Amino acid sequence: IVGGTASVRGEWPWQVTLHTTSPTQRHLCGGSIIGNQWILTAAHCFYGVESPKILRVYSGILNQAEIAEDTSFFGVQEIIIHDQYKMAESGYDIALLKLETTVNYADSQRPISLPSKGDRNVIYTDCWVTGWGYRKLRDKIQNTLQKAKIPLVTNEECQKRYRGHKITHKMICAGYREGGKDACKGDSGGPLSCKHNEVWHLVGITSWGEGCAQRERPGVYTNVVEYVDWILEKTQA
Ligand SMILES: *[C@](=O)([C]([C][C][C][N][C]([N])[N])[N]C(=O)[C]([N]C(=O)[C][C][C]([C])[C])[C]([C])[C])C1=N[C]=[C]S1
Repeated sequence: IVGGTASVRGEWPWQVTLHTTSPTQRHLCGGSIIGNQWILTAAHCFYGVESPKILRVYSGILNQAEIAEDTSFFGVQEIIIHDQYKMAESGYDIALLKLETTVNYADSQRPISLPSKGDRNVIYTDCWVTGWGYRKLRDKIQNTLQKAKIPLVTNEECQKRYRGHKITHKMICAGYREGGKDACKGDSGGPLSCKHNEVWHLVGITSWGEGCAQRERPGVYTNVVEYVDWILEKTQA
């Protein structure tokens, strides 16, 4: 997260850190708890990943330092990538991680509500992006989960900043005209939480962006409301 600040412990209970154990353990991507055995994240976060056996999901984490060899984690039973996903910039950057065990909810770890199809008219004005990603283009994974409030921008506005790409209605962008605040490397798979009517909704999933926090270069996210049917279908045993 560029231009953000340290999060308060338990402030973003749906946020999880996805680690890979190969060659040695490290933070791979962010993710969101949406069900007792389900993590919603980015599909492009599994590039090179031949098996779910090298994955570990940690919930209720604030500082990466809390993670050690003796720290409990959730195993991943299955990685579910959207069948139309090819690459982040082309859309469909969404994936589900079915955990080997169930998450026992508590104040430090609970699921975030998915947006409703009826809410596609809502004008979320209180949106936050979170993660342990870079605080600058050339950086490293942060110890403390960061947060940054960022305004949504119209898809038409976003397309203007990415005349090289196709910003579809299945994507949603957020950023400042002058930049300064944005998600960055390591935040991928992270949630783009927006508080509407006193309730947090998983509006987007951190996907891609040209550089990080550059002026006239909004962060691009998977537009979650467009995948509620997919999520339900893939979550229904
Ligand atoms: C993800 O953590 C990052 C998320 C960066 C989001 N950036 C932003 N909001 N400004 N994703 C990537 O790095 C992504 N590629 C790009 O963003 C480059 C896009 C330009 C247009 C070429 C992936 C597809 C590689 C991570 N994802 C993988 C490792 S960290």
